[PDB]
Amino acid sequence: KVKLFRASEPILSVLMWGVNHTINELSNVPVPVMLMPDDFKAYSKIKVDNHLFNKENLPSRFKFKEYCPMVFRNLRERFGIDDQDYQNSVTRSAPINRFLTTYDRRFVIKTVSSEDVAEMHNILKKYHQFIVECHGNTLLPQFLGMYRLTVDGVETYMVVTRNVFSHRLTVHRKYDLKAREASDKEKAKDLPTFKDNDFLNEGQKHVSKKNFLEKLKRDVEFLAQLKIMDYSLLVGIHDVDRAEQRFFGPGEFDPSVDVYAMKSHESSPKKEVYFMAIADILTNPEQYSKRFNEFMSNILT
Amino acid sequence: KVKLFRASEPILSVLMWGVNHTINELSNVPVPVMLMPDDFKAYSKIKVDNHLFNKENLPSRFKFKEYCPMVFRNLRERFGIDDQDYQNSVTRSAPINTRFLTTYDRRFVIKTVSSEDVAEMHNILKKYHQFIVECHGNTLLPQFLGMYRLTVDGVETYMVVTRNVFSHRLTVHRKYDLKGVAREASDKEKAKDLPTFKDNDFLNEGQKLHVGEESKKNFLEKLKRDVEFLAQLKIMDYSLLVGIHDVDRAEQEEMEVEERAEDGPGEFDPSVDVYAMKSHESSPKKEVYFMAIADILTTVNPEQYSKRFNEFMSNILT
Ligand SMILES: Nc1ncnc2c1ncn2[C@@H]1O[C@H](COP(=O)(O)O)[C@@H](O)[C@H]1O
Ligand SMILES: Nc1ncnc2c1ncn2[C@@H]1O[C@H](COP(=O)(O)O)[C@@H](O)[C@H]1O
Ligand SMILES: Nc1ncnc2c1ncn2[C@@H]1O[C@H](COP(=O)(O)O)[C@@H](O)[C@H]1O
Ligand SMILES: Nc1ncnc2c1ncn2[C@@H]1O[C@H](COP(=O)(O)O)[C@@H](O)[C@H]1O
Repeated sequence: KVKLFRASEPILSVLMWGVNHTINELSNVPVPVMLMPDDFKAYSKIKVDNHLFNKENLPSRFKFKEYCPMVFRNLRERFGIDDQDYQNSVTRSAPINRFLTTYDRRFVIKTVSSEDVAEMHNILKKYHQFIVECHGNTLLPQFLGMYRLTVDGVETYMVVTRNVFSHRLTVHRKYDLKAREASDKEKAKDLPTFKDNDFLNEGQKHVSKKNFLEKLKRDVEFLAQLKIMDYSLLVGIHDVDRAEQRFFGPGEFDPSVDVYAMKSHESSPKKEVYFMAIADILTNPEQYSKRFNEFMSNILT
Repeated sequence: KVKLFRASEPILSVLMWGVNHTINELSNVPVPVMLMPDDFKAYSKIKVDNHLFNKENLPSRFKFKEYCPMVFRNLRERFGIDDQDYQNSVTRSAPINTRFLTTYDRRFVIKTVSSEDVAEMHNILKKYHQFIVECHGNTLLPQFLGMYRLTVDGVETYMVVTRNVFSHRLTVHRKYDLKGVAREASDKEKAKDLPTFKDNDFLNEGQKLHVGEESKKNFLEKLKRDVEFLAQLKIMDYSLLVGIHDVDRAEQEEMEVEERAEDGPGEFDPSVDVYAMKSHESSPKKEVYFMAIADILTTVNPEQYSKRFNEFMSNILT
């Protein structure tokens, strides 16, 4: 129960130290009756300078900045994520291999750019109000936190989302969906990221579609009102039988944790679990929406 | 469980914030087999800028420095203080009293000190530690628990935290400060409810502390080690702080206190009230005393001061 912050790179240690520090600080901050406009222009900044102290895993000097901590904490709640669990997932052991997941595979940690953080600030109020209005049920990425790490004078920005894939069920094939297809090198990768054409070709498909579609619609409409585009539908495929070849039954999962998961219908060829959510809304659009919205509807049932 | 760090002076809020913050970080830092020489030049430093966030009680901007945290954690241990207890006394509720504070539960004293004071702590720290080791924590000396530097509105403030020389429960009805010439309470001092009396008062009122022979010896043996140690460090002009608790007077005071509301006695855990001594079963009055050396930090010398200081107290007791 002693949290060393041991990690491969020091920046990951700082991240671990950071999430720990801020989540603890928040536990002393009252949950407010509503977010306020300043909450969206707020930050926490902490600077550490430790001389001859506690430098076994942490750098002696580093900065850690959390953007809009009241907003992201509310988002956490609206996504049904407990702060202490969020903290544990980041903090209990180093994140694993810019794109990481927490060791328990529940949360993804993505390095991003100055402008991305700008774009997020740009959409945050609306994104929030929408998560409110849609009562949390949505295929959009779920933003759990956003941070700036300063290590060795270098700034690094990170965004934490909920993993689209199960944290336990092994994924057997990945499709990026918006003309485009998979490259040789990639087609020669342990887990290849296929694209639209490799899908219609593979005749790949089997369900929920009614509620997935009415959900996905509202989303893309939202992304249009924000004049965003060029984003994909990440689709995951877990082949139950394959995985099979004191128990953890095949195709078994906690829908409250693997939030994007749907089991295959009865009349489905091979028993599968699907993972689907919208990814990368951060960086004709009004048409991208209607186009995207239908290319997807043709991959269900 | 929510701690708001509510306190009159933002400085106090920050003190609470800092003791809290540092104690938790220490909890994630393994306990070493021994202290290393660097631990005595070590420090932590944290600077906070909280923009439009979390400002009910804390300033948006402040700095907290803890000197030699490894050494002070270990000192706490040697003194039988648990870090959670310590943390809780500082943070559960604001310190009471700026220059001279007690934690809300009266376990710990927090005093503002000068930069010189802080420098003198470093000078003497390696030796003071060693001494605390070889006397097993058994000492009339001030028991140092933490040293800190707070920055609020660009203004730096140094603080040293000690264990209270007095009981955290038992009332003091009379205190003294003793050195060993021409010392006594001013006419202004006496005007206070709890006047701080001095050497010629203690003598001119013919006071004696009746602790009995077994205690008197155990006490003078401590004093002897402590004051010599203080000699070798060339340290001078420290006082013996003397508090007196009148058991019967207190029991009546308690009674009166309940009667107001409506409309054991002389007992102390020697592991908490560490300087306290029961009066001999043959004293004229039922009393508890508290005696400790105070002001180690800041015409003869140290060797003489130790000898003199020593022989005075020796007489104070029976
Ligand atoms: N395992 C994952 N869980 C959640 N999101 C992911 C995952 N892998 C990739 N993404 C998102 O998908 C985008 C990249 O997908 P791709 O480059 O098509 O593999 C990035 O914005 C990621 O945030
Ligand atoms: N490691 C140290 N050793 C000796 N003196 C120190 C040390 N650190 C600080 N001091 C003294 O403490 C006072 C205030 O220190 P600070 O404000 O931390 O720089 C100054 O008189 C310093 O010289
Ligand atoms: N209860 C106490 N515990 C520890 N030190 C004290 C206590 N009361 C006073 N002092 C210190 O003893 C010296 C004389 O304090 P005073 O009672 O104001 O004369 C000063 O160094 C005070 O900071
Ligand atoms: N048992 C007692 N011992 C000593 N003084 C008392 C006692 N009871 C009352 N007194 C004092 O007599 C006065 C009247 O007390 P009270 O009975 O509370 O009005 C007060 O000064 C009390 O302090």
